[PDB]
Amino acid sequence: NFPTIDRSFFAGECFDAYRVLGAHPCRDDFGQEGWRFAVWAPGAVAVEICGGFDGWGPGVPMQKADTGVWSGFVPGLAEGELYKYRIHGKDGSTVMRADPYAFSTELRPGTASRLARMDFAFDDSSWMERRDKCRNLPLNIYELHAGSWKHKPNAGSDGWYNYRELARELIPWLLDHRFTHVELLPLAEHPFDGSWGYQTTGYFSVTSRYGDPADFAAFVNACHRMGIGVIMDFVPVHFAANGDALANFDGTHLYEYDSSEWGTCNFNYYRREVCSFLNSAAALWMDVYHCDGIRMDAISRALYWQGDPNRGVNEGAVTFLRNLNHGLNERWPTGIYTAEDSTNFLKVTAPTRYDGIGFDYKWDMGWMHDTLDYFATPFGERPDAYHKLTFSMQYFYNELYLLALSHDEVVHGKKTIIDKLWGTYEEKCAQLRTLYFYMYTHPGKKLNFMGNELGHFREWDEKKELDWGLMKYPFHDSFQKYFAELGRLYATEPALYDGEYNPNCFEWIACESRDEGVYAWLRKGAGQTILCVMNTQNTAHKKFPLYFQYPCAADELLNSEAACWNGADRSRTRHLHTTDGGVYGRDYTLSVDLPAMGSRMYRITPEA
Ligand SMILES: OC[C@H]1O[C@H](O[C@H]2[C@H](O)[C@@H](O)[C@@H](O[C@H]3[C@H](O)[C@@H](O)[C@@H](O[C@H]4[C@H](O)[C@@H](O)[C@@H](O[C@H]5[C@H](O)[C@@H](O)[C@@H](O[C@H]6[C@H](O)[C@@H](O)[C@@H](O)O[C@@H]6CO)O[C@@H]5CO)O[C@@H]4CO)O[C@@H]3CO)O[C@@H]2CO)[C@H](O)[C@@H](O)[C@@H]1O
Ligand SMILES: OC[C@H]1O[C@H](O[C@H]2[C@H](O)[C@@H](O)[C@@H](O[C@H]3[C@H](O)[C@@H](O)[C@@H](O[C@H]4[C@H](O)[C@@H](O)[C@@H](O[C@H]5[C@H](O)[C@@H](O)[C@@H](O[C@H]6[C@H](O)[C@@H](O)[C@@H](O)O[C@@H]6CO)O[C@@H]5CO)O[C@@H]4CO)O[C@@H]3CO)O[C@@H]2CO)[C@H](O)[C@@H](O)[C@@H]1O
Repeated sequence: NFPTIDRSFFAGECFDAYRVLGAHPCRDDFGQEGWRFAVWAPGAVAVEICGGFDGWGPGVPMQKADTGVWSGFVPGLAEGELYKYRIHGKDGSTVMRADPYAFSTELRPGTASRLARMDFAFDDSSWMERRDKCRNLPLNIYELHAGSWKHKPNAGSDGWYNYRELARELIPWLLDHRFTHVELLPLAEHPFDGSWGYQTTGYFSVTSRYGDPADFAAFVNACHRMGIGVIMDFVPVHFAANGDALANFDGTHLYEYDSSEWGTCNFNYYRREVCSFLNSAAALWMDVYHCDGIRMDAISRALYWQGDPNRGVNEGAVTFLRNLNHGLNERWPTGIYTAEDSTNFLKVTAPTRYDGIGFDYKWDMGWMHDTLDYFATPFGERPDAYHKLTFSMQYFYNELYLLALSHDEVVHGKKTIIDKLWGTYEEKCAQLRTLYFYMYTHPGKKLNFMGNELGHFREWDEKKELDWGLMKYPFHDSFQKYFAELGRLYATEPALYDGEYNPNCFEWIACESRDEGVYAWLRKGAGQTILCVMNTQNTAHKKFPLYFQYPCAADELLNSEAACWNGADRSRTRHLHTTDGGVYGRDYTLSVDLPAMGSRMYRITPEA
């Protein structure tokens, strides 16, 4: 007696299809220990369970239910044994395939599925009870590729850390830099290291590059024990086009549309069982591996036909994503669900009830493009481009925006963040401190790809670890300490982390200083006040006036050009007070010395 798929599978409403489909340990009706197998292949005329158990011969015939789910049992197989399905397709094709619901796969280039128990010891119930979407908490995400952060000494695909070893090396770095979460590039199994995980073959198969399912579970458990969250990158728009993975699965276009980019195939959201596959693949990370959220790649290529709103909204994709976010929130309401959509056509982070797509956060792609465009601009041209930086706050409250400098910006000849900036080595270093000052003191949660905190010069290559040797240079060593201090201020100051999405918590102080290239604003989270001021010109400003409506003290919290961070400023004054007189409506002046390319943060204490 084989378990039946829940009817919700055929409704596109199943989030636990992996409890039935795939390979599972069980006893047959005669009490014999073995493994049951189930695969959805409704157009297939025959399917065999194949593996080492009969030396990769004819294998075990599966029985087809009128549901199109094939089932079979093999007695006595051990955890770790290899298997595949031989699928006799509607079109007369015969293809040996990885289990699409495999929980483990041999190391690429092998695709054989491995028998795996998915019963993991977690001791993170405390972490799970405390868990939050972080609307009014620090959310400071370290985006990481698991194969190219750090390699094992004296070895780099022989020199990969196991998930357990990676957790041991990574967690202290995250804690030291006040990162709250690691966002992993997709760990679903994939054949090509250089896809970075974005060309997926094994949606349920945590990649064997870095070890076994229990090793990844141990990674997540370790993060949770130390107060670190884990966000999984997820690829629901398209799958790798490999002929023996998901394409033409039953000898018909089953997972893909019955008729565009890369070596990938687009998922058919009008196929209910495909919606259940993707629901279940997202849920796997939350359920089996206790992940704290999902970042969904390339959502604009799902939302719009050919990724172009002018070609029309894909209403099937919109309903799929609304239903996916609904089901993830029903099961894991304190999970964090994110995407991006540079078209700004649909309301990505509005509740589905108000015709939104129901994501928690949206990457602010406009902020990233406009900010980097600005700091790439020659100093002489910045007065004309002044409002390139103020523009972000005109649309900021339209979505729940997350300020992201991701892996996509530091590859393919685009240059690393520091290498994008205009000027001399010294000017690039000074502006990099001010750029991240701006990122951490602009409202919205934060994401940074590994290497941003080192001031990396070399573009990301997944074949190489980060240039850890950069820390032998004062600039890079002091920079990663400065990055940690931004994290500490962000994590500890309610002005910065509380009420980020409340327009009453942000106020411009200097937003017309075009000639000077000076910007100043208040962050006013939780009734506390922090003044943020940055000079983006290559000349200092003496006693730059900032106009206040009330008299106040200002105590320096951060100086981006301090000796501490290899900066050029030696100023000693950290305590300022307003003078009486200013401009119409703002009768008080706080006068601040601004080093060339430098930023300062002040705690504001109003007079009573
Ligand atoms: O002060 C505390 C400090 O003490 C120690 O640092 C000392 C350090 O050990 C010692 O060597 C010296 O540092 C000197 C250095 O020796 C000089 O050569 C000079 O370095 C500058 C260099 O000449 C410039 O070319 C420039 O280097 C850039 C490159 O231009 C970039 O392309 C990039 O190259 C790296 C590349 O991206 C990577 O892929 C990889 O191939 O490695 C390349 C570099 O090896 O980055 C570098 C670095 O930004 O700028 C250099 C200045 O930063 O000047 C150095 C400083 O005087 O003296 C140090 C002070 O005593 C200790 O090791 C530190 O941890 C500690 O913080
Ligand atoms: O209380 C009621 C009151 O409210 C409003 O005014 C207030 C305003 O909302 C508030 O932001 C603040 O204003 C500050 C401002 O935020 C500061 O940044 C600062 O602005 C002065 C700036 O530092 C100076 O450089 C100077 O700006 C220059 C530019 O630097 C030049 O590039 C040039 O730009 C022109 C450009 O060349 C042209 O191509 C074209 O683009 O147009 C530009 C002209 O704007 O010239 C300008 C102007 O010389 O002067 C800036 C001030 O104008 O200081 C501000 C305070 O003075 O406080 C305001 C007062 O409460 C509302 O507008 C008022 O009517 C109302 O009374």
